[PDB]
Amino acid sequence: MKKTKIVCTIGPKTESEEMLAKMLDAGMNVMRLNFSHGDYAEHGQRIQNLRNVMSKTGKTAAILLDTKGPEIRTMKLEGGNDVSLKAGQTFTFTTDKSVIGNSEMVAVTYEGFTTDLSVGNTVLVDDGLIGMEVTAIEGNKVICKVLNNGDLGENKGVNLPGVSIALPALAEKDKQDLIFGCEQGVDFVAASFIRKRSDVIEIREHLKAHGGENIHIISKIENQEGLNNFDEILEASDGIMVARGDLGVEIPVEEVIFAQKMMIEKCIRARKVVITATQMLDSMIKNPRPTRAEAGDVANAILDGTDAVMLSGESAKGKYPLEAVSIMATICERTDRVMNSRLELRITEAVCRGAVETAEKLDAPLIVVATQGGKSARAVRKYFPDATILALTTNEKTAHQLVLSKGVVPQLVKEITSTDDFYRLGKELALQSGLAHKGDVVVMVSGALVPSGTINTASVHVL
Amino acid sequence: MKKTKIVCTIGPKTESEEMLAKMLDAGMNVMRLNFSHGDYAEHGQRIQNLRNVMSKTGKTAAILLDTKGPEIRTMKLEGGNDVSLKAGQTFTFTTDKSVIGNSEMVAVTYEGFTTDLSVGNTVLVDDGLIGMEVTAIEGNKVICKVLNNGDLGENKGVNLPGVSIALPALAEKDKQDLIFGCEQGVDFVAASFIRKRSDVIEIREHLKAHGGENIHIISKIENQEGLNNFDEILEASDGIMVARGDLGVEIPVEEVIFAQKMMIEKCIRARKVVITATQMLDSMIKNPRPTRAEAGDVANAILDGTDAVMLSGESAKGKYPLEAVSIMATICERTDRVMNSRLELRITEAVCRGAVETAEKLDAPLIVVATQGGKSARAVRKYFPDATILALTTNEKTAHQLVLSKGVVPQLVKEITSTDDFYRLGKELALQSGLAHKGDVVVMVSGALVPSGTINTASVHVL
Amino acid sequence: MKKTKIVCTIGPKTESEEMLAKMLDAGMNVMRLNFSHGDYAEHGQRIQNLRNVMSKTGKTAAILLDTKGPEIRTMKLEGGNDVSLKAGQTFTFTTDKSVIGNSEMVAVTYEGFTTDLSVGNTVLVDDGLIGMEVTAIEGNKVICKVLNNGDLGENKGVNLPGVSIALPALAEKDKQDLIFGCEQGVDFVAASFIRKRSDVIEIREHLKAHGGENIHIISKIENQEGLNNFDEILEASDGIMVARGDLGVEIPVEEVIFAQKMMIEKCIRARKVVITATQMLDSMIKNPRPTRAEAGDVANAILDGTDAVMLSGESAKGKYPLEAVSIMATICERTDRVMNSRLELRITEAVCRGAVETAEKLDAPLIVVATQGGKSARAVRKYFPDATILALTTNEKTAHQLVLSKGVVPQLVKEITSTDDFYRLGKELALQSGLAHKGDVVVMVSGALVPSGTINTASVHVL
Amino acid sequence: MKKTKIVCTIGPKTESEEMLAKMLDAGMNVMRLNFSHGDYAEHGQRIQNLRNVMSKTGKTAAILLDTKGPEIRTMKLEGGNDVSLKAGQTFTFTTDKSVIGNSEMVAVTYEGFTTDLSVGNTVLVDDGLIGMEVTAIEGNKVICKVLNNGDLGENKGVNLPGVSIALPALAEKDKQDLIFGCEQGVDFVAASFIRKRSDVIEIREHLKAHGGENIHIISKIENQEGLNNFDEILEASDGIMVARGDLGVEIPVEEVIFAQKMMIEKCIRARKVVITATQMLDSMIKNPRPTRAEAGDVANAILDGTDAVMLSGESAKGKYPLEAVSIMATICERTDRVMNSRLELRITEAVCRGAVETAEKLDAPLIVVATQGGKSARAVRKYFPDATILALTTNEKTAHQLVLSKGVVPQLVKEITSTDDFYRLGKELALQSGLAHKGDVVVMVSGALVPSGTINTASVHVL
Repeated sequence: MKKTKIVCTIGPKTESEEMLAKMLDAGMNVMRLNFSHGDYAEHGQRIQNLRNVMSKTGKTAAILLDTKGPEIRTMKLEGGNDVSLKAGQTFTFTTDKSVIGNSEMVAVTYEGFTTDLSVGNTVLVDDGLIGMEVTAIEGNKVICKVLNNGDLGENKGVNLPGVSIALPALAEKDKQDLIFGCEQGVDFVAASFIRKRSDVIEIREHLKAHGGENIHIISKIENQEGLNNFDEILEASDGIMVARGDLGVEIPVEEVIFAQKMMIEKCIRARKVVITATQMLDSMIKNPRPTRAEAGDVANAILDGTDAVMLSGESAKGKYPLEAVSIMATICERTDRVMNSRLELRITEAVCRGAVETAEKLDAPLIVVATQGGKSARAVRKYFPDATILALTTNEKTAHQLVLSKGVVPQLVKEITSTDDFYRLGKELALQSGLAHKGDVVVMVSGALVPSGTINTASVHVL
Repeated sequence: MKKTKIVCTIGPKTESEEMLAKMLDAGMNVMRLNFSHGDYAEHGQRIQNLRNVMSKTGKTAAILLDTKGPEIRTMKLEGGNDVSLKAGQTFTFTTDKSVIGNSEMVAVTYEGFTTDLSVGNTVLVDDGLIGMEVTAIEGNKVICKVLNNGDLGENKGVNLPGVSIALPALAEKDKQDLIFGCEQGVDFVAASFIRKRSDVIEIREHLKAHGGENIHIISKIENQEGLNNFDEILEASDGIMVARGDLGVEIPVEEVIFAQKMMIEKCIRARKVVITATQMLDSMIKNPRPTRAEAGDVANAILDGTDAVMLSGESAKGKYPLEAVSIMATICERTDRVMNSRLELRITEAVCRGAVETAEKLDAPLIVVATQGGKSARAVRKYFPDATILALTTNEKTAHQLVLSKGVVPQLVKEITSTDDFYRLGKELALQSGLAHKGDVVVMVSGALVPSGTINTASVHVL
Repeated sequence: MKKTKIVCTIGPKTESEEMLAKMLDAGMNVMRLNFSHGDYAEHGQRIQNLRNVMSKTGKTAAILLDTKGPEIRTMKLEGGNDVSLKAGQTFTFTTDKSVIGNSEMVAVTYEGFTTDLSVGNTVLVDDGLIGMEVTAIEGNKVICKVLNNGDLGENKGVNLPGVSIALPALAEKDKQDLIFGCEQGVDFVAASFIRKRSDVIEIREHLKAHGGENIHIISKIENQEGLNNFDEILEASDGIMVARGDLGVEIPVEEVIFAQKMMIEKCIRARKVVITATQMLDSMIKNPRPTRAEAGDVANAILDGTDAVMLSGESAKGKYPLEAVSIMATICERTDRVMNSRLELRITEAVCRGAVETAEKLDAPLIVVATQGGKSARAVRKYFPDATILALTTNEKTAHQLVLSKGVVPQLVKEITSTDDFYRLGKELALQSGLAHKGDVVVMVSGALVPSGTINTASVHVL
Repeated sequence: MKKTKIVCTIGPKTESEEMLAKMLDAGMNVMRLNFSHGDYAEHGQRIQNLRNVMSKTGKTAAILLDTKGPEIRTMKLEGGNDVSLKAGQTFTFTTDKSVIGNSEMVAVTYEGFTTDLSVGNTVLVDDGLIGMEVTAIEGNKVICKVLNNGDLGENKGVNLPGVSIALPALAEKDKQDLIFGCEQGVDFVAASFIRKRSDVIEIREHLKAHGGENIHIISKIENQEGLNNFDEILEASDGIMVARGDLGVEIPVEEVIFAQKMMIEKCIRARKVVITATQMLDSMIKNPRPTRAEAGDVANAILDGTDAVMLSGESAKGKYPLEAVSIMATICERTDRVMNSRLELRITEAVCRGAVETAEKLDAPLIVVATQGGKSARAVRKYFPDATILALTTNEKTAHQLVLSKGVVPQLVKEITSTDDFYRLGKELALQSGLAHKGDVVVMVSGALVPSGTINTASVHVL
């Protein structure tokens, strides 16, 4: 079966226990809650429904909370009517939130709009529909030249390519949503619009103050500043979400593919999970089959080395959610099938790399790893083993979180008290899992006489 | 500058000499004539305009004739009105060309429709818009069950996934178009819907009977039968066009990416040019910028190893042809920039592989190759050299055809009569080309005391 | 310190406890008792003296009993006077032991002399001093033509190059000497003139009949038949002694070097100990320093990969025994210093090869191995690790025997009852041994949940 | 056939044309004239006889003149009688040449004996037979303590281990012998006791002053100072002779093997010929077969990579000269047979390394090299090609000198005027040589459009 993991955004058409059970059957591994919409009762019910399905079926899934994040948006227009902007005309943005807009001026929600912009910068409105060039800044106004014809509606997103925007790391709504995440015991938080290390630290401190210190932070990289600061963002985060659609509006289009490839590569080296998201199978919101191009896009992200792929509207509100998951899983299995190990100085990396190499040389279908916080399992996954990884842990949070790592099957166990006990138990559970059978070789990895989080032992057993 | 070559379909908005000159400036290397449309005067004028621009500017380009090919199409409907087909209804195709269609039956243009199909086969209509399952075949009728709702218009294409269709290799119109190609001295013919070796042989014999034995045949692989017979098709052809859009309708969608990757890989090994085509930058027919996904699709085809990428409607009839070529070239240069050589038993391969390796070890910016029919230049290109390839030939047809090979700069010369003369002339032309300068190392490859088409000499010179 | 081990033949000048202690100080690892001479009281006293020194100093050494073996020798001559044989003359050997020899005929000790020889065979007398060609065999006579001038003395050795000699595997005296060796608890038996597998088996069955089932048999390869049957001899033996001087008389002289190299390499591959012996430092029987040629010969044997080197007359009866051992150790250390690991499918070899590689990648000075019969320690030594091997065993005989393996330090312990206990103890003993210090990395190898003799675990610890 | 070349010292028993022809038949490649003995008429006659044999048989050989060199020797003793010196006694050397020696004092031939020695230095007499330690130096006396018992004869050699001796590079007799060598057109001069760069330069300037600028200088490395200065000596020389016997007296005995190995490896890297000499087959001066130890020593020198091996007394004055040469050739062929190429930034090394690799990948039995001074042929030999090297040259001296390089067959030709002419001629000569046959692949190496001594072309041809 596939190794790549599937994140599904859950919404009205997929929130019932019946639908969720069918989603898991088709290959869903992680439920994404998009807090751009819905209230707390709605999201809490979805969590309840999934956990009901999990306990009834004994299947394991993880829950990811995806924040709305801070934004720059235009505001209202006279009579609520769209206005037609003409290439070459003058157009003005104002930070005065009380102003109602027309064909010459509109208000924006961000007070720092005048401060952060410079003459010559580009202002993009409505997912890049309309481009403008700043010609002057005076008082609370940014005067611009419209670069292309377009119709401006109300409440449209604004992008400032290449600008360092002094928006807070968290909207006030985001802060309450994170408390809800701690209350609900979510496994991951995907933090929107991460631009710098200090953004991640604030989210870390906020989660810690509400008992969520074990919740993993997935930073969403969406603009050039986040790209420039990627190394420090990754270091402070537990993982990364590559938001291709936002990057497509924020950086030169020919760069987006290499931003994805390099971010995936760096996450792999850092033993941190990476999700490829947005613009995956969007056409399946309306159609029962994806496009050739969409299928290729998904497969190339897997070949790039992503841990997981994500469905958005096509699983949350679209008309063919089950078809989308199913064809996603089919693409995953077809692509995982043809990938090879990557066997390219620390004790943990020496032992994990050697264990994968030993497994391949002995045709081992399974690597068994003892792990407390999941690091051990991710250190083996780094080398793209042909073998499946059976991760044994006493930590429920770790067991849920490892559901997102490529090719990892987590298993919650009663604590193992010695290295020999780990070999005895792992052999039994290897057989019980159906992932290996009598006579198969399995490689077992653990830490002996060391603090948690260090791997220093590799062991080969016949079942 | 980029190494990947760009094929541009030329049409009304790009056929003037002024536009063509701007197309070349932006990165166009090969003009495609799509004989699905236009008459002979129209295509002949485009050839004349390009050759005018070539002689005036001294720039080199190639001309590719892309055949319409044989087809299966539905026919007319009552009153010319679309009809609404309902999932589950019975629907019948008839080979009786005299029948006017309605919501229950329509005629098809192919007499063998009844012969080639079987109960259980899938019939796709209008680029897969409507799917049907054959339930019975009687006389001149194929009775089907409609699988999904759809509106059937007139004269729509029909696809039969996984069926071996006994259509001729060439439509009658194709045969006359090939004579026109010989009359005009085109450099390539892209042959539509190639399914088996004998299809290529017929085209070869037809071209030979009209003085076109030196025209290279690019076989378009569009369905499962062509995939199954790919090895023999490639062997008989001079190159391959990967028609992704057609494959998307003809084979399981998760397979299309690997059909592309494997066909490119095999062409590379066979020293035969490969073009990746269709569904590249289609959105630019209407928009001045492509989508993030389109840009990624193009770049991944380059990383796969394609020689060339192709523009269709976006350069022929679209509103932003120059923008499309320019961003295509930008993607090409950005992607070529980060690719590495591939240095993985015949004398020619031993010498060409060694020459590339020597060039890389000595930081040679240029490999100079003496070639008669172009094979030598393509044998060096096989290893993806960092260095540019300067191909010297007395053969005008070869000089034009090498314009399509990745990273090859062709140069027509007066015949060289000895190996030492080749070193003297190549050094001078190396400097004149501006591709290398005084003090640079260049590696020079040629055949000494051997029949044309064998490479057995490698030589290193300082300019 | 050196890794190559030194076998010293002990005699009158080196048998006292005082001399033995200084021999160990200078680098002696194994005492060889040459049972060609000395009676049981003398050899028993030497064994007692070594064990006294071992108990007093806490040093570990092994005891090797070297059998005389079967021989063919000429007999006596008239008046005990030498005779001069002439090239081309007729000379006859007779199996009649009652015959007194002269310049025309002499007796030999072996009844099968007539049976095993053929017309055309070469008969060599006195370490090849005199060659003869069989011209006829009649009754108890072998008639020969003398091939070269020489002086024949009494009681000279006879060699039959390329002939299969049907001598018994054991002389009658050898059988009693082996029983004495079992009584005394020797660690190795070196069996002279091993020609075939059955010779090794016969010695094994004799030892088993007198409680010597754990004594390792080192087969001495001395002639062409042993070379021809080497693979089966090695398989049946525990180790090999390369007797270069004897081979130099039995096979073409240009082949001896490659016979030594081939045999050493095969022993390494089989994880079986090999000794290089004879014509090592013979000149030091009379001189206090060896020859340039001798020193080079020894060093090249070490570079070939021998486990051990052996002193014969120069440590047993010569005038400079301590100088011989000391310069030998100097050669060993000087040559071992510049040798590298050899890292090249069984579980044991996969784990042991990986453990050596891990040790080298982490600059581990020490590999700790748990072993019962020594196989595990010898499996690590196979890869010529930079690190010293500390072999922990509960088996006293194994501890002695491992003294002969290159780069192994054995240590007798109280049995370890678990894998974690093995790591705790090995770390302590690593520090106690002085072979590693606080902060050093050590790699520990053992078998977990497997029968003795299987290695399936590798573990990395910081001291 | 062997690739390693054989230098034979010619003397009374091997000087006739008849013997020389049989010496060449048996494997001799180079004649060494040891000018320690013989007068000019004798050496001139030997040169004449070899050239007669060469012209009659068409075989190619080289002539090497080996200088006596400077020495320190003791002088005469009272009554010409040996004296016995006692360990611990006082013994004095005096530079007063008029003094007649006895058991307490003897004269030496070198005035600088007092200057170059220091209190604590070791004085060795008679190939290290007797060691003495300087205790004081006063006037023309070196007072020593005898370190070991020994018998002092007259006119014995003196060695000063680790001392820089200020002897002139050339004895007065050496200067005349070198002029004679220039007059006679010898191909090599072997310069004895080279200690430093300036010694090589002095010999060079003498040869240049008498028309010997093309004679190659082989520096004999014989003591520690030469070892210390080896890199600069090699740089200044054309080749090296490793004098193992002399080094065995001057440096620690365990170091001699690695001094030989290091020096051979460095010569290979520098593309300069190396000879292994002294203590090769000395026992064959009296015996018709060598010792096991001698044969092994020679073979290990070949495996180390020496170009040539040298016979001294055993071919010049011994009783079995032809047997010595023959068994030497047998050892050479037996050892060369099992050696492999060594394929490891200049243009010459890139092209030559690639040519060897191409030859091996294509099973080419022959590499043809165009060379003026021999550098090109020696640059190919550096990689130990399986193929034989056919070196085409117009230079008679180069043709002779290349006889000493491993695996090179030189061939004198009429000048080639182009690269294509070189391929035509080399193919013909490849076939004429019997080293390759119809259908074989040959690789041809030369310089095109470059000054002599640059190699920049590699070419592959089928015969």
